[PDB]
Amino acid sequence: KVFGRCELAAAMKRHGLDNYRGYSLGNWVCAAKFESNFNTQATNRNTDGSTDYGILQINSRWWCNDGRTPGSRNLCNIPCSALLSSDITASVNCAKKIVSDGNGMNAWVAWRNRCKGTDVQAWIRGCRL
Repeated sequence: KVFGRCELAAAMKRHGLDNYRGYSLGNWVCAAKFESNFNTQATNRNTDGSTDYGILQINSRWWCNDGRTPGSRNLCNIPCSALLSSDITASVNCAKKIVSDGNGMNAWVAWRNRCKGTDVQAWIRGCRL
């Protein structure tokens, strides 16, 4: 599924992401825009044997198990295929774990390069919520 911006913002808000560990909702929507272009089926197969999965492009080395990646930690305790759902729950739950395991939003390269320092509120302006 390819989300709309406001539809994704509402879903993320329902799942508790606004102000999770001090990151406002627009940070999460921005990260998803630049990671996956809002596409829940996005996959990026890397040359290191890992793959980035889903709307938030969560990597298979540390976070989910795909059975093909060397050094797998599976810290979210899920198959990576759960991250390719039209429902965002598993991706949200694992993203909360990523920030709870000591990392901030810098874990997402696209957030650091394309969201940090910008008016992230623009991503939820006019919506819903």
